[PDB]
Parts: sequence; C-alpha cells; structure tokens
Amino acid sequence: NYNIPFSPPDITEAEITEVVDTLRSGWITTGPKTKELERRLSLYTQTPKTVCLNSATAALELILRVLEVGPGDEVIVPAMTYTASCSVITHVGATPVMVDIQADTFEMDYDLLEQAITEKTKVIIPVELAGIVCDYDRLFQVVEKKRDFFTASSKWQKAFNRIVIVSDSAHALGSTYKGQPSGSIADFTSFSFHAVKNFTTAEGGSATWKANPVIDDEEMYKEFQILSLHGQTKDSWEYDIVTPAYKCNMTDIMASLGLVQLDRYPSLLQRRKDIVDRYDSGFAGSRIHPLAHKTETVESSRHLYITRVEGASLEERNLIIQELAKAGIASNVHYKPLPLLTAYKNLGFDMTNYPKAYAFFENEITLPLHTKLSDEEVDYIIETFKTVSEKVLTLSKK
Amino acid sequence: IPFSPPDITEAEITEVVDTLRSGWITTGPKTKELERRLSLYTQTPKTVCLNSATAALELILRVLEVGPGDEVIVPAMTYTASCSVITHVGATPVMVDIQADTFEMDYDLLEQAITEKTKVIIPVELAGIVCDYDRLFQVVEKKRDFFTASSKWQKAFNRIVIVSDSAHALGSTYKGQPSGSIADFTSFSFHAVKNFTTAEGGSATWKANPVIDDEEMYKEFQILSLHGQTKDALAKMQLGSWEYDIVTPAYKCNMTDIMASLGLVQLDRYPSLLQRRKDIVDRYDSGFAGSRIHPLAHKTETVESSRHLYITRVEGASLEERNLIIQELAKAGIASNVHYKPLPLLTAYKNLGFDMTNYPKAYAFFENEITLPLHTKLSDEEVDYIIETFKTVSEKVLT
Repeated sequence: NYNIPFSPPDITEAEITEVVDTLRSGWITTGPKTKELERRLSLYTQTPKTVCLNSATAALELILRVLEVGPGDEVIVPAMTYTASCSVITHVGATPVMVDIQADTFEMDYDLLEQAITEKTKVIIPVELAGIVCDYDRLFQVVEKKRDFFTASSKWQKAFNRIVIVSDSAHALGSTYKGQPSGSIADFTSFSFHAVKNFTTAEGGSATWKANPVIDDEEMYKEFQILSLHGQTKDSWEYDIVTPAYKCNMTDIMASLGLVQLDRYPSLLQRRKDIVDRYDSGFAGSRIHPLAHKTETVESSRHLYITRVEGASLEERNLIIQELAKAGIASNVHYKPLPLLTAYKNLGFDMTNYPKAYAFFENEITLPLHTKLSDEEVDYIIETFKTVSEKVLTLSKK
Repeated sequence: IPFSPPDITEAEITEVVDTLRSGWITTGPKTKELERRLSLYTQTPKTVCLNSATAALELILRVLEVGPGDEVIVPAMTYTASCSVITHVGATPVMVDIQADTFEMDYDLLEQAITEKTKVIIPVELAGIVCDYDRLFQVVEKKRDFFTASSKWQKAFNRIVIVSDSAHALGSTYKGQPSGSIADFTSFSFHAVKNFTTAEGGSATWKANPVIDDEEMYKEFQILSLHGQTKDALAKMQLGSWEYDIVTPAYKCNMTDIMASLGLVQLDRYPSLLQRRKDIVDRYDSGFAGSRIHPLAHKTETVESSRHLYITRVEGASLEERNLIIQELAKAGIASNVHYKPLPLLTAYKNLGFDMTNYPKAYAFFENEITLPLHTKLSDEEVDYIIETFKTVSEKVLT
C-alpha cells in the first residue's frame, strides 16, 4: 500500500562521504568547512557574510541580542507562526506584540501592523511561511512611515534609526521576492537547516544581513561569533571572555551536510516545483485551496504545501487529517495561532483578538512536500484528499 | 605534538553513516539508546543528552527555577561556562576562593559565602578529579536553616542543591561511585576536546532520590530542550499525531542521532581510552617525580580520575616565567595550555564587580600552572619527549 511520510530526510552517499571526510580530519566541531559553508551561503543569498549556527532559533535570538533588544522593547510577530519566531523575544526579555493576519493569506494585515507600532517597537519579524516571502515593499513603507515613533537605545539601533525588519526565513532558503533571494531583502534574516527543512544539516541554521552602508560586515560577523562561543576573544593560551555569552556554533559535521546539500539544492528546488505544479493542477476547481507558490512578486522555495479546505470546521478538518492517515498519508497543520498555546495564553494573549489567524488555522491542512515523494504518491494524495474531504462533508451534511 | 586532537576511528564513521541512511538524523532512537547506556554507566536512573554541557548546566538551573534574586556559588578557579549560565537565568554568581594545594573550593570559605538566597553550589571536577562530596553535603546540611524554597524542586530538596560540573569527569569515581551518581545533578561535556566526544554535546543527569519522579524530571528537561513542546496521550495514540501544545517558550538544545552515533561507539571504546590515559598519566607521574614539576594527583584515597587534563604547577615560577616556559615548550613542538585564568581576571566578570584580590589562592594556582597534552593519540615516545623537554625548559628559564 502507501505509507507516505510528511518530511523524511533526503540524504545521499555524497553527504555521507563529506561527513566521513570531516570525521577523519583534525576538525570535528567548528572548522574550515563551516567557514566555507558561510562563504557559499552568502553568495547564494547575495549577502556579504553569513554566520552558521546550530539552529534558526539560535540565529534569531542572536540577531535580537546583537540589536540589544531587551526589557521594555516591543517586537512584533504574526499571530500565525511557529512558536520559535516568538519565544526568542521572551528569551531576551522583550515584549512580544502579535498582529492578526489577512483573510486570504498568512501575511500580517499591514494596516493592523501600523496600528500595533509604538515608541517601544524595535523589530518586526515577518515569517516567510512555506517559502512564500512577505510584501517587503509594504513592510519597509510601514517602518519608514512610523520612523518618528522610533527612539534608538543601542549602537545598532542608532545605525538603522528605525524599526529593524528581521526575516524568519526558516522555510525560505532559496525563495525570491522581485527576483532577489531571501537573505537580501530584510535587514537581518534567519534560516533553518533542521532535519525537516528543504536544506538540512539535521540541526542547524544561519544568520545573515543585507548589505548596508551603516554595517561594517566584518565587525558584525565578529559580534555574532563572540556571542555564539562563550564571549571568548583573543588578540597562544591566552583569551578573554568579554560577556558571559552562549554556545551555539555549527560543527564541521553539520557544515559537511550543508556543503553537499547546497550543491544539490538547485535540483531539489526543481523537484519541489514539479510536485507543487502537479498538486496545483490536481486541486484546481476543487474545495482544496493551496497557498500560491508562484506569484507576480514571489518564487517560493516550496517548503510546505499549505492548503485550506473551503467550508470545513475545526472538527471536520481534524477528521480529514485522521482519514488521510488511515489512507497512508501523513499530514500536518501550520499552525495553531500562538494565542492557542498555553505559553502565550499564560502571557495574556487571547485568541479572540486574532480571528483571521484562527480562521486560517481552522481549515488548514499541510500535505507532504519533499523530494522523496514519487509522482504516483502525489497522484494518490491528490485523489485521496479530494475523496476524503467530500466524504467528511457529505457525512456532516447528513 | 597537539594538545587535544580527536580520536575518531572507522567505527564512529560507520555508525554515523548508518544514522545518515536512516529515517532519523536529528533526535531519534540512537539518542534514547545513548541516554540509556550512559545512565547505566553513571549509575543514575535517567540521562538527558543535549548539544553541550553548557546547555545541560543551564537546563538544570532552569528546572530548579533558579533566577533573579537567587545566589549560585561557583569556584573562582573554573571555566567561564560554569558561571555564565548563572547570569543566563538571571541569578547572582557568588565566587569562592580555592585551597592552597588543590583546585577545590576552600569549604570553610564556602560555608561563609552561603546566605538565605543561596540555591545551588556548582563544584567543578577539574581535570577529572572529583571534589570532596562528603564535605560539600555536610556544608549544605549544616546551613539548611538558611534555605527557603521558592519552586517545586527547591521545596523537594529543601536545602541547597549541589550540581556537579563534570565536563572533565565522565568515568571518574569518588569512593568507588561514578560521577553522575554523587551530586544532586550532574552535567557532562562531549565537546571535541573531551575524553568522550560527540564533537559537540553533553548531558544532564541526577542521582536517584526518592523525592524525584525520574520520568517526570526527564520529561521536564525534554520540554525545555525542544521549544516547550508537549503532546498528550490522545494526540500520541492517534494515527495522525500532529497536535501539540507549547507550555513555556523554551529552548533548542537537543542532541541529534548523528552526535549520538559518535557517542555510542565512544562509549564502547571508553574503558580502553580510559586505560590508555591512565598509562600516560603514570608515565608522566614517574617522569616528573622529584622535579619542580608538580602534577595534580589523578589517583587519591577517594578519587580515581578519568584523567582528562594533565594539570601541573611549576614550583617557584612567576607569572612571567610560566608564560616564557609555555613559549619555550611551543618552540620545542609541544602544545600546552592553562586551566585556568580565575574568573575575576576575565572582563565579563570584572564588569560584574568581581575582583582578583579577593581570591588569592585562585590566582596562585593559575600563576604557575601549565597543562601538558593528555589524549589518546600521544605515543609513549612523545610523552618521554614532553617529560624531558619540560624539565630542561623549566630549568633553563629559572637559571
């Protein structure tokens, strides 16, 4: 039969050999391969420097720490995102401010974003959900429009003298917006190389920033390095510790996976395109409505096949997932809005303030999208998801 | 001669390859099996394998809910990571000076440093040598009336909790018991340069105690290490187990099966690695006997050290003379190191008000300290060369 997994890893013998090479070398933690991966990633994202770290969460947190966002500052995040986009705000002691999304897309309602901005707002964190990059022209217009609310209180906040926009591009390595690669669009960007992502090092990620005359790239790179490795500096036993910092460097074991993945990535991206186009033609005219991966402004890296089923309640969506599972099709939900989660409910966030986020979630189902899918499996998912959705609704009507 | 190259064989490589061909490249069955095997090795009920010792020590503090207004005692003579985690959770580090003839805290001064705010003591098992736990447990008991619990786990103990920094001490013993089983909680390090390596990694464990439910405690670490994510019984039993909750906005420091693969093989190899380190230490020890080079003892009445660092102090040497000796070792093709600058020498801790003049014993230990290479890629000929060169060089610098 079929037992189609949601997100198995795509590892070949080339990854294994490269990792083996590292394990024979003098360098098994951070070494030359990590530096080479950062160099190649920078060229790929059209940014001057990249800091490879052990997760996207570590990257996003370090961006916030480099910006010195902390107690008394506000950071804006969508109500519809993964917990990790928000949790790093609480880690640095800042106040998350959630903004509701639009009716026909995951993106923040940018009018409501404008309204949420205060004198305390330091950072906006858009999420490039499923690889689809946000309306950056509008986002930059908002921060410029509200520039007079901004009051810098750190080195880097003074340099930019406005709200800094930090892309959560966990899902978006290789996505483009008006022809420009994610990484080059926002002021800072985090990427994720987690086991389930398009590009994987099992655990990993990176921080980068777009070229900007107010940033010395070597100085910025060095500040991340210091925060990722205990605050340690050297001017050969002697070192100093300048701040009691963290431990989130990338190993050459992981960088080895990355280097091979990056060679493979154009082909991987192409396969995902072919699967999305097959799904898209398959769901045309049905109740199954996918998020568009190709728009006038965006070419998505096609990380998640996010769908919403027209007319389906919460209960009905949950039943459909369990029926897909009985048919040998794994599926997922991206995402529970943050206010549904105990941690954020406990911080006073209330789901009734973000009805659009709720309505997106309510009928959302993510189908498998990865490079181990055969065409036959995709065809099977298309036909099954239609038959199952119809069955559940015809059952409800009855 | 390098200071600390990794000792990786084809068995590690094959095990990692096996993982890379499996469905599981991040946290998976190999990580759970490594935790199980490590728990048996350390004689503890459960182990939580994570991405660094620093992660493990932090999480212990976060499980204990040590935070703002609490004090955590650490030695003045330790690595920055023993202390930095205290600041991470927002607690106040309290440093204690060490003894004249060992790295260990002066336990009288430890008693004096205890207040109503003290929640945790972090001894460091320097070079693999385990601290005087009988004395440490006597101190916390003696001062029990200073303690006022302010969290679930603090109430359970109802005293200062003793957390071992065993970064250097996987496989060490104290009165025949393995590090891991001695302190209330223990962190271990599997960093590239440690006796047992996963390139980056570490663990948290805890000794058996009736007031701890081991599965509940294990589950709390898991949750903190992986975003605060939980799933209920109903969600796990369903064929489609997507639904989760986030209970606290937690952290991201889980161990991958890639790293656990290295660990499993290292753990099979570990008795033999430990034996080789013993043989090197004994050779150094006989070599330095009667000289000015005084090594820390790896075998005592109470301790059998895992023999992670060969820490030495050169009698009669000033700061400047020590530094010259290191550079002369380096010209002779011998890498060496210093463990450690006392914390008050470091800008970060200076900046928090810590003053080197308060910890003269820590300074004096550091001043004439040289660490010689101790790892399993050393040949006997290299060890003999280091012995005879270090003696000649020291004599030359002093003459």
